Amino acid sequence: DTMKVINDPIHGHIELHPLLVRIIDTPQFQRLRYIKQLGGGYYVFPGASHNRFEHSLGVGYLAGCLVHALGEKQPELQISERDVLCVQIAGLCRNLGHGPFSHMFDGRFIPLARPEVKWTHEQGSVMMFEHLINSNGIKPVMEQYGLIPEEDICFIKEQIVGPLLWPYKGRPENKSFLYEIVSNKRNGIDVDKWDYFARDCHHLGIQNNFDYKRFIKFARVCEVDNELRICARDKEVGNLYDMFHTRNSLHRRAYQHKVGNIIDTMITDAFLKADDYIEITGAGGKKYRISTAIDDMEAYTKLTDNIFLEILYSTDPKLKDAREILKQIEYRNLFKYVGETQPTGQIKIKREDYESLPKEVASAKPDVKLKAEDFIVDVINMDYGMQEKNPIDHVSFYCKTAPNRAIRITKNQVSQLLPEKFAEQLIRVYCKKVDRKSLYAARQYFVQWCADRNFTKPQDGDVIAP
Amino acid sequence: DTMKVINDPIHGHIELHPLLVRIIDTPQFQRLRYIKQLGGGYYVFPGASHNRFEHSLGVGYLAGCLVHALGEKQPELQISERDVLCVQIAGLCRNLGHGPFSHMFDGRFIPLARPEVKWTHEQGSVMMFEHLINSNGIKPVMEQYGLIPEEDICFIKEQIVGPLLWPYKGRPENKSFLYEIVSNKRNGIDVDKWDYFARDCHHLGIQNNFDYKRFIKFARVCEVDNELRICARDKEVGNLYDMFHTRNSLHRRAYQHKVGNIIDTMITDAFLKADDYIEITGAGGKKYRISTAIDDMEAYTKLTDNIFLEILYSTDPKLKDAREILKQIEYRNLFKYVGETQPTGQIKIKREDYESLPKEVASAKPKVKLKAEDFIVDVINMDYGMQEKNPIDHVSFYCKTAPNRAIRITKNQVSQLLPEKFAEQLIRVYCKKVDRKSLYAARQYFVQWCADRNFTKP
Amino acid sequence: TMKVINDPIHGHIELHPLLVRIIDTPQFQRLRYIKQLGGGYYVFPGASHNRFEHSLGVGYLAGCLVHALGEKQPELQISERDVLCVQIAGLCRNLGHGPFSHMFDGRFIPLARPEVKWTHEQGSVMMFEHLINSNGIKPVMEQYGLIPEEDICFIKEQIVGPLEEDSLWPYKGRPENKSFLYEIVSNKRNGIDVDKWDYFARDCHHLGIQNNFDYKRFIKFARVCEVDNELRICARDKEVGNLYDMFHTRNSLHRRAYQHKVGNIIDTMITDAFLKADDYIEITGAGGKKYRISTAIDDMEAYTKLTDNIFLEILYSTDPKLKDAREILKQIEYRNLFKYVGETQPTGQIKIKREDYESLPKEVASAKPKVKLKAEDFIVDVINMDYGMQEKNPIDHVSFYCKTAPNRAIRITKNQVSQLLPEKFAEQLIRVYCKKVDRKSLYAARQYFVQWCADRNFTKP
Amino acid sequence: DTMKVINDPIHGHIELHPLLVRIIDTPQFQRLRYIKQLGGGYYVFPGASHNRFEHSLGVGYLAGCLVHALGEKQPELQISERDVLCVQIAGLCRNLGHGPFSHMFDGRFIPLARPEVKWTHEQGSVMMFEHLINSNGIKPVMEQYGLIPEEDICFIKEQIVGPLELWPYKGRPENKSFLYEIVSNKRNGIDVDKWDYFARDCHHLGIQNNFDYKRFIKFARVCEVDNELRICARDKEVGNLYDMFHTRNSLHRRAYQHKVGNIIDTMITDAFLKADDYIEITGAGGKKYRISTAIDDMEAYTKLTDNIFLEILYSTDPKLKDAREILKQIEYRNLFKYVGETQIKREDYESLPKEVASAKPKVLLDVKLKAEDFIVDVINMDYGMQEKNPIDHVSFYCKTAPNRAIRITKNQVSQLLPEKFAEQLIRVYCKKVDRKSLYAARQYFVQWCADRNFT
Ligand SMILES: Nc1nc2c(ncn2[C@@H]2O[C@H](COP(=O)(O)OP(=O)(O)OP(=O)(O)O)[C@@H](O)[C@H]2O)c(=O)[nH]1
Ligand SMILES: Nc1nc2c(ncn2[C@@H]2O[C@H](COP(=O)(O)OP(=O)(O)OP(=O)(O)O)[C@@H](O)[C@H]2O)c(=O)[nH]1
Ligand SMILES: Nc1ncnc2c1ncn2[C@H]1C[C@H](O)[C@@H](COP(=O)(O)OP(=O)(O)OP(=O)(O)O)O1
Ligand SMILES: Nc1ncnc2c1ncn2[C@H]1C[C@H](O)[C@@H](COP(=O)(O)OP(=O)(O)OP(=O)(O)O)O1
Ligand SMILES: Nc1ncnc2c1ncn2[C@H]1C[C@H](O)[C@@H](COP(=O)(O)OP(=O)(O)OP(=O)(O)O)O1
Ligand SMILES: Nc1ncnc2c1ncn2[C@H]1C[C@H](O)[C@@H](COP(=O)(O)OP(=O)(O)OP(=O)(O)O)O1
Ligand SMILES: [Mg+2]
Ligand SMILES: [Mg+2]
Ligand SMILES: [Mg+2]
Ligand SMILES: [Mg+2]
Repeated sequence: DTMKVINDPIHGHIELHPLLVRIIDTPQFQRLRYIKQLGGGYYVFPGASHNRFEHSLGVGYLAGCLVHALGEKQPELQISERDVLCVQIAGLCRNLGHGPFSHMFDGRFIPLARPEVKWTHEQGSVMMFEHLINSNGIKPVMEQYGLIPEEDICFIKEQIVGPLLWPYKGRPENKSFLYEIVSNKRNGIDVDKWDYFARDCHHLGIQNNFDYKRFIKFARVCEVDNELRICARDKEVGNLYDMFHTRNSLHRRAYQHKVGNIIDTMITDAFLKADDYIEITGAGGKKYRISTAIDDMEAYTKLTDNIFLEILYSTDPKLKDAREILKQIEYRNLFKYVGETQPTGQIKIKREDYESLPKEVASAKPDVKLKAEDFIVDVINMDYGMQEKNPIDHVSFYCKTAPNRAIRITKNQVSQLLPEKFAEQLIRVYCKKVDRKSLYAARQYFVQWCADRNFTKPQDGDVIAP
Repeated sequence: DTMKVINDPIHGHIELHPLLVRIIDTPQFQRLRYIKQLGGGYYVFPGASHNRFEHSLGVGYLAGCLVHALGEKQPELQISERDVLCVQIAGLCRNLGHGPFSHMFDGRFIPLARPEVKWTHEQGSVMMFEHLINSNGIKPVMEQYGLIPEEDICFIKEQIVGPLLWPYKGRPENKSFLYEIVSNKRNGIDVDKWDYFARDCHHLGIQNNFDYKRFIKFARVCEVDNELRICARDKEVGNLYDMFHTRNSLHRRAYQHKVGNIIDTMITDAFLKADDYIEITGAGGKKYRISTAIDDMEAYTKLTDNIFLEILYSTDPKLKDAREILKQIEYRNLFKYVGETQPTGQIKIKREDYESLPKEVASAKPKVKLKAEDFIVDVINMDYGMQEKNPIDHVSFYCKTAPNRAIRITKNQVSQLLPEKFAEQLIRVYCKKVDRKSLYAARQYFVQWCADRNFTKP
Repeated sequence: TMKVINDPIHGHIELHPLLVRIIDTPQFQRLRYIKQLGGGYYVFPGASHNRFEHSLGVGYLAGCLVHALGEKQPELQISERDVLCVQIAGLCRNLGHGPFSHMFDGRFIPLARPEVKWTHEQGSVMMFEHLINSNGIKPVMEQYGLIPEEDICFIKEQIVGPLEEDSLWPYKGRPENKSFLYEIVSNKRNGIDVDKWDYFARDCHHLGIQNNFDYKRFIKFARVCEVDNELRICARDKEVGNLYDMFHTRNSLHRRAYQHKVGNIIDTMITDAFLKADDYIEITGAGGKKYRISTAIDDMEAYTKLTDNIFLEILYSTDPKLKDAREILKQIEYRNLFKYVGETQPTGQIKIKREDYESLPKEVASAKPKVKLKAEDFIVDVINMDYGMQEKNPIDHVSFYCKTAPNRAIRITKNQVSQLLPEKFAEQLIRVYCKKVDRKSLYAARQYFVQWCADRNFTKP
Repeated sequence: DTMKVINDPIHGHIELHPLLVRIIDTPQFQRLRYIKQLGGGYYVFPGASHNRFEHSLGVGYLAGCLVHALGEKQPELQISERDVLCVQIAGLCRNLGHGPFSHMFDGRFIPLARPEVKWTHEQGSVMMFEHLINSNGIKPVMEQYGLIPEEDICFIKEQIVGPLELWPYKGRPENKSFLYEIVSNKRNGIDVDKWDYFARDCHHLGIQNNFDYKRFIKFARVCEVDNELRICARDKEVGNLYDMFHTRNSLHRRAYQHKVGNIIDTMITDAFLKADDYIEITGAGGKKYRISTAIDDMEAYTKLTDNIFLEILYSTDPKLKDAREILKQIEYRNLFKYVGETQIKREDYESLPKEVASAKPKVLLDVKLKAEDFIVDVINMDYGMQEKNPIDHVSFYCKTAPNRAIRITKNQVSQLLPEKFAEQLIRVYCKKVDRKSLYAARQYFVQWCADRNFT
């Protein structure tokens, strides 16, 4: 067997090695056809119909482009076809762990439904990957193409989730750079972002300001602190700052859209009210809940955006409350956006504090009185992907005149117009009562609360609260 | 009220009148979010994740663009906002009737599951539309914006499905041109095509060779045989031929892709095996089947691509056979392509004949025995949307020097490189049994059947 | 009625016959022979676009915005007269550009006529006047209901700002209740105007770079409201993040393309060649009077003939007088370019002023390194990065409205939007190049540069 | 030496080998920056500002993509880096011979100004290429990267123009025959030049874009065909190849043969004719040439670009007044006037205006017209091989037998394809623009159509 070719609108005609095809053609992978990339975003941006599946193809492709580019430019690195395939597999599979409506699931639902657990989609991707390989007889196929499953499966997992002194077992320090491609734990510059920037922009109605292809052409491996790392050409540092600007633009405009988020929130609410009643059969016929399906991959395999429609179309009276919420989404009786503010302090509102926030807004004393249950307060952390840190400080560069010498480039060396801060918090407030009287009041509470807390004046404060 | 603005990747920022928004924000319309434009095409073209919903928005928008362009250019036509809204509503709603996996449903499943009925998605769109309006109190909202429901609802239905002498009740002969926008029964040149060309191309990675915005700018209404018709500028005729060429390119490459079609076929097969066991709740809690959900719009409202997953994820042993078929799709163990005939010019084989064809192939005795149930026979039409007729012969044009005089332009006036024929047919045959022995036999039956019928080719 | 033109950025554009009449003149068609990005084309092969097509785009977008406002707000009393005047101003604001666009007013004129104060905007106004007067356009304007005296003043004002002192309303062409009309083509209050929108889209299309700001969205959300007794265009409050993105895009385009090191050195070499050819090239102006490249700006009939063509005239000449200028252009073709020596790190604000630029090569040559080159051997390029208003934040000069009170204008400060935004809105850096390309000359130039950086207390290699 | 990277809007970031850069950075190549791809088309489609230069980069790039794809897929073909570079050079350089306003120059101006000569831009590309190599010391550079100049220069020329004087090629043997199919495919016209211009012209014109061209590369394979190794396409792809020529024809109808774009090319031609004697272009040894004779000396030709247009427009010399007036009429949009169209051989074209003037119409006329007053434009629409179907000259392979080449006939593909692959229209224009002259021109035209038949 040789290559399948797939026409992707973002990347064009992509060639896939038969081993990759084998992996793709499984229930575990094809599942991703039923999970929207942007979850509730589709309910705001009608072009955002794309699912995780096509995004995963893009990531595997780009991973392969980068590893190949490096091997061609730098034969001395001894990159093998085995390495290439392992990297591509990791790129293809890093999204395997996503649940219904993507980041809604691990960002909102699981934290509320299982506050005791620490779960991320990455962990899910690793478990789902195991289940995919084991269930479908992929290990012998891997061997048939020269992979060594013990080492390589560990390598692939490590590329997705990080380690399970050099903390990695799958490859040695002299292949360290291979771990920088798919999910770059040092600085977040990886092929996953490059695909989603291009793909989301295409579907969204926007065009990305950073070119992934250019970055691949200027990438080189250099020694950095006794590690072989991928470095970028010095010239490119402005582009990297642009990259994270784009990322942040995309968060502002789409991923954290005020209405997209409230729809994600309403879905989450509905999943919570349904969690006790929906049964998902896992291994050996054992029954799981939406919140526990993450403990068994056979059950998880069946957990997709379909759960939304299962609730919407149900007749069971136990689900009436969950069903009503989803019905309100369809009529567009959503909760109403009241305003946004930020903390002025460097200390951030912590996850445990979130719950108390509606009570606080209702407490504020500026026709109708409003209760805490009437308000929704959404805390959004916006940053450059590494909390307070500047990821560019964690990038190595090289100059044209000395390609092998890795260097750091500080923010002040690039521009004084860059951010002084790399992380912030936005508080959005919504009201569940939608009549004009309730809204006007909600506005008053909000502005008063912002003044009480010493938060930033909402942009429309003069108008909504004179 | 003021307009909602929606960012569409194909058309950019689109303004929607509140009455349209009211119609959109209903279970009946939002349903379209869960029906893929290209059905099983997504399983071949990974970018084709788009659903009927966004396409419907595009169609409504373009309908509005055209009606507005005409009203602005030609005040004498007396086009009202009422007309504009009715046209937009019809554009928004002409895809309402589509079922799971779009053309799979009315093209494959319903013909096999209810051969007695004559159902098209257009008829479904009309029934859905009625249900949408009645269920959601839209009529008073229509009146609030100056529409007259009895006439206008009839007008909207007529725009989608044709007439229910001047055969139309919704508008008189002096507004005839309004019927040419959304679903053009004279020649197929309408806004539905323009949206899907652009949108499908964007998602597929293919190119649209026809510029719809241009066509709108050069469109004019002129008197043609005592009717006021939309006419195109004379020099646009080459573009109209290109438009149908593009349509046909899109059919060859994507809509009738061999593997996209076989996946639609396998899905159909699974729906058939599940039809007796899946329940869809309709009005009053009554339970419907997949094949009968078309009789109750409350049940039809919930019939979407979701059924696929409901079968895939079931544990009921009665559904094991349907579930297995879908599982085979996931492993890529598909029904196998046996062969196709070379194209013949006739468009000989008619829709009613399709059902008998597998029996026929099985009947062939060539030089492992197979039954009719083992074969699938797919009749593929390539034409210019009006069977043997050239649709451009049914288009009126005007010249720059005499904008009010409508004229005809014949094929020979345009180019000798154009088609001599406007319709053709191919037959593809597939086998449900996938084991080498079964395949070899299927090939024999196929070749023999081709010889018996006087068709040709591998 | 209308001509239709297919533009790749905007699609099929309709033009009113008066506009067509203006376009179909030597003065306007001239713009076909002036590259948008000058020497950028020698770095970005897609950047073949000329000012002409950009101008059509600007006129179109001007018309889109004025129409959108008039449709949404009949109470503003926007007339077809106003629409046409705005479109004319949009079409014509690039008329004054010289060969290789910003090279000409940014580099060549300052070196060739240091005594003169000349900008392309001022050129646009003069060229506009010459276009109308030379081609009998005034009667055509009157035929479509324009009143030339008021409207020509209005059009000029829209391009260059007030022609006429403390102060309140400084414009004559339209009153305060039409103030918003001045915000469309060349927005002197904050730089948010249709010129940027077209060039963002067009430059990105040709460059292969990407625009992060959507102009058409901004038009749909734009509304006029009363602000300090003026009727001003206001943006929807939630669009403020997009406006910040717009200035980010602008700056991305400067960094990547408009101030590309090699694009700039190629502009410099062209400038040098024009300087060496200035005495020999003759351009016939009014009455047969002969002008030079540097004096063609004094007569619009001569200026009309001054385009990128001059480059090729010099390149393909055989006249021995032009040998020096020709050699420079030939070095461009062989890619034997003036050599990049180094640049400083950015320093906040725009400390070095335009007037100071000329002294800088003398200064670098004056530096005495511990380990010989003249001022004429060096080129020193001052590069400004800002938000288009020196040290000011342009968004502080934007009015907004909220959904719940569309008629009430408000201000939104930076800290209301994001803490990730710039603390500073302007910065500068200095690049140095050497005209002598041999290794010995280069090594020396590096020494002078490093020494000069140490002397001045600057930073970086 | 490493690669230069160039950002091209059509193809993205392109890598160029230093030898290619050395060829590009010459007066002979850079000249192409000053020649518009679509000539007078820019005066109708304002986005069509693109020049031959950027198109040439694209062609060199796509040539390299194809040759590399084949070498990677089929190691047994023994494709060397030498071959790759020679192919890329040929792709870069096949447009070198184009004159002012591209096809206007060899299609209109040279036939009218030097009817005795037989000149095409391809021949020009070969001569210019020789001049570029010899003038700039490129031969030693070629050797420095492993080329053998005598063979490889011949090979490059052959790729552009065909055989110079059984296997008729000297540059490569029969077992590398497929290499000759990449840059300028004389068998069927399917080559990288078309792929670039489709994408690029569409991007600039404002027609929409596709990637089918990269698709064709992925499915291309070399197979034995009649004892030659030829590039074959996957059977599946035959519909796409038909689409390719449909697109080509769409582009001709809409843009390349636009009625007004052509009349502008015609007016530019007319102006060049009236200026030909007065413009001097210095060639080798200081010898002076004309616009029409610059094609005899590559040093002079090097300097012949769209610039000539402006040189005429901006002149004050009274000898150039007639040429300058025509160009001025272009700017005021007072164009030669379209008289009509009617639905044969190249040699006949020049006699056609004389013939239309000879026609004696019945009608009483305000003015008599001469041959010099008429322009007659013969417009060929075809599939690039006159009457032949180029797909009949394409070899295909099937998935199950990749090494066996086969033919696929038109009737195997679709009955909706053209019955004819070539057609002609005649357009007539009048240089005199007053109403009296126009009315008369109409009469002559209609009468001429009746006289010739084909009314
Ligand atoms: N007039 C004019 N048209 C241009 C220009 N650039 C591109 N075009 C396009 O060229 C097309 C053809 O030129 P027209 O001036 O319309 O020529 P025509 O159609 O022969 O003459 P009309 O009968 O006046 O329309 C126009 O419709 C425009 O879309 C320009 O600078 N001036
Ligand atoms: N050499 C060359 N580069 C071009 C041309 N057109 C566009 N370019 C691009 O412009 C950039 C110009 O820089 P170079 O010629 O490399 O100039 P430089 O970087 O100072 O010189 P190097 O040190 O050789 O890189 C290149 O990297 C190309 O991407 C051309 O005609 N010749
Ligand atoms: N003509 C086309 N243009 C663009 N994309 C196409 C075209 N035909 C098919 N595609 C898309 C659908 C798929 O994503 C990809 C490959 O499809 P296709 O080439 O038809 O392969 P296939 O696997 O169906 O055929 P085979 O196995 O016979 O090679 O290209
Ligand atoms: N910055 C942006 N750029 C591009 N598209 C956007 C941007 N912001 C939102 N969109 C998209 C999402 C929707 O399809 C459409 C309208 O969104 P938006 O203006 O955010 O409306 P909204 O209904 O949330 O706000 P409001 O009701 O306050 O006007 O535009
Ligand atoms: N089929 C087409 N598709 C896309 N663009 C086109 C097409 N035909 C022409 N154009 C472009 C070129 C111009 O910029 C614009 C208008 O051209 P076009 O309509 O052909 O000529 P014209 O408008 O001068 O004819 P007329 O004056 O007779 O109306 O559209
Ligand atoms: N940030 C960018 N984004 C997109 N294109 C760019 C960018 N910077 C430059 N380009 C374009 C212009 C050129 O066509 C091509 C290469 O330019 P660039 O990388 O700046 O090389 P250079 O030759 O100027 O630098 P060096 O020789 O130092 O590598 O890419
Ligand atoms: Mg296949
Ligand atoms: Mg809203
Ligand atoms: Mg015209
Ligand atoms: Mg360089």
